[PDB]
Amino acid sequence: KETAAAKFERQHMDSSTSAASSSNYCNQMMKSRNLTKDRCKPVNTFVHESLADVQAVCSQKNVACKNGQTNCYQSYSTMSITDCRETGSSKYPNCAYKTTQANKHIIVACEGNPYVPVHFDASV
Ligand SMILES: Nc1ncnc2c1ncn2[C@@H]1O[C@H](COP(=O)(O)OP(=O)(O)O)[C@@H](OP(=O)(O)O)[C@H]1O
Repeated sequence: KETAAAKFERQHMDSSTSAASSSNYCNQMMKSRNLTKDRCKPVNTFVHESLADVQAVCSQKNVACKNGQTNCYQSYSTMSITDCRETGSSKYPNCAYKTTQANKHIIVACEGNPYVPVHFDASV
């Protein structure tokens, strides 16, 4: 069964490209990472940094999670990310997304031993 750490990598890690490669990046990625299987996941963020760099965020700035839990951490440095947001014309199973590249600080929730990212909370 897929662990939460493995799910995070599948849903949010894309180290192959250092930025949103094209206007069609999200359309391709949301589908290939199985994020449009059950429904069109409305929003999702991909991180273009090494896995090591992202895991290290778990020992960075401790901040409150959107859900009230306190196991969230904010990256000290900005990181290259791509936000994928479902366009109004998108209709399951024909999910469609707008691809947006940015350099922001990421906030992830971490759990376990080793302490690793399991959820993407926000970017600021
Ligand atoms: N503080 C937190 N806020 C939100 N979710 C958290 C938090 N800490 C851990 N999680 C877990 O982070 C996981 C997030 O998985 P999702 O598939 O919902 O992806 P996403 O939130 O990264 O988009 C959930 O665990 P699961 O593997 O059992 O589904 C969720 O329970």
